[PDB]
Amino acid sequence: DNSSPPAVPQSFQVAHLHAPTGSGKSTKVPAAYAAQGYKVLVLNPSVAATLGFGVYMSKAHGIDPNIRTGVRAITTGGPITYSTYGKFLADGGCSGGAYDIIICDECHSTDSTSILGIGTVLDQAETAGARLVVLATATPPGSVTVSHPNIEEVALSNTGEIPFYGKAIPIEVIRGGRHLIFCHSKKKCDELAAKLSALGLNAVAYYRGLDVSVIPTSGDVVVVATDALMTGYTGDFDSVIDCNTCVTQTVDFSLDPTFTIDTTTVPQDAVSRSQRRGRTGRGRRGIYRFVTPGERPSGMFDSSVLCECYDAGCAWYELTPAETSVRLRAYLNTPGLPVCQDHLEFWESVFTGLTHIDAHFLSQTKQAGDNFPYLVAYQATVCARAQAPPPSWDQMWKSLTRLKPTLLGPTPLLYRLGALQNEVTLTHPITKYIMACMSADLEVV
Ligand SMILES: Cn1cc(CC(=O)O)c2ccccc21
Ligand SMILES: [Cl-]
Ligand code: NA
Repeated sequence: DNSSPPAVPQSFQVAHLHAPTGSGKSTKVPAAYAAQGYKVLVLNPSVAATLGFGVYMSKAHGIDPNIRTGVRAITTGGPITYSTYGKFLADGGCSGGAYDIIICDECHSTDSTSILGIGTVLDQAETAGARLVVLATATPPGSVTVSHPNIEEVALSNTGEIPFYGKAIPIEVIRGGRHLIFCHSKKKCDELAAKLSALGLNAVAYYRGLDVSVIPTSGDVVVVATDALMTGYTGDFDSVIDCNTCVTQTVDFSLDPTFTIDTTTVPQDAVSRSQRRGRTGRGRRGIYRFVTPGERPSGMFDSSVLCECYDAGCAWYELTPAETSVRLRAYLNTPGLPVCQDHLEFWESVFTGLTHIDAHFLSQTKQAGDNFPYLVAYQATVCARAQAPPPSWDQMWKSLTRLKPTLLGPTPLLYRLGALQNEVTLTHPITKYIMACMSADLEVV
């Protein structure tokens, strides 16, 4: 069992800590390490969680930790430091020998910043003079949704008036009471909520960019929502009905001309299933209805996230693709972490050829906070240098707006990051370069 905090070893060691959120793993455990005289770094994917550790440690233990985020760093000179993974990377990683112990919290996290952060720690900690790296999570990879004592789970059949993701919902099952239906998209939420209204039911849609008050506090209601609800709203429900699908970023080696990165419908994993289910069964018995028995277990992520790491290396952290590969290699080689196809050589080769980006476009896409700032600005750079329009006039291609009256002809398409709305040419040298990266890799070709 990995349920107890590791003892500090005499020389270097990587260990796992599996413990629930709030249980002490991010707070009590580093406090106890510091009471022993060690300097402790705690990394977390969230700015909010990171600040919150500081508030807990101060008020509960009279410990004022250092707190480091992209906005600002607060330094007390104390032995414990909380940082986001992003700020840690921006600070140069293990500029040791600063810390004796590094706790990678929520180490199941599969956002690109966490992955690159954790790989950085694993590649650098020992050389930086650390004695211990703790990979801590409340949700170890390979986790599956487990039975809940207060929630009755009932599969959907094909019997029912309301068509729902290949199955049916009987109306009797949502007439009277308060029910929550998860749909994968805002459009499905609008379609279903309209349909239910027409059937005489009290239904209302909820998603990103609507007020929480549009959900009534009392009364029979059927709420039709996306995962936006969970951040979100607080009340619980008589039942949850889950479409068991979600929208996520995926790469497709679509060869038109190269690859496509976009949001795609995919099977839901154990974490999503557990979270959606958990909106019923609070304080009384709940009901969970599902389209499909799950799941993907947790802890698998898409090759597009590896791409995103190389992107971030080049955009934010002044890392060459070769440097990024070293860090990601340490991550992939460490057992017990999230897993993904080994596309390191491929993605490295691609970014290696993306030379002479325009600095001003890159600062614009960075400041704008859109995904893949490096690839978006590189496409924009290619567009401007060819006096050609962007793939579309989506907000993505914002930096080219001032130049719009002088951009014309087909887009020299490098790859696809969203919908295509202009004529394309595939003659650009970089396009050819990226196609060759694909052909030169047996895992991708
Ligand atoms: C991409 N990215 C995320 C973070 C996390 C944070 O906001 O602390 C970050 C920090 C500094 C530089 C870049 C960063
Ligand atoms: Cl904790
Ligand atoms: Na109504």
